[PDB]
Amino acid sequence: ADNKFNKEQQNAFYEILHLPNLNEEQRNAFIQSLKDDPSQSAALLAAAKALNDAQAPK
Repeated sequence: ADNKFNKEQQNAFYEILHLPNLNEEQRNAFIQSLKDDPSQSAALLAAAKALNDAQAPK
């Protein structure tokens, strides 16, 4: 990763990609949005994590 995702961007990408409670649609949407804009990777990460926690099976 270097041309699209530098470091934290790629990390956020993987984190979202590997969120256990994040369903296909959500994850793919966040991943697509991050693929489109790696700059707001942190925003998308927090959003996706919030979603992942929101859908945390309890």
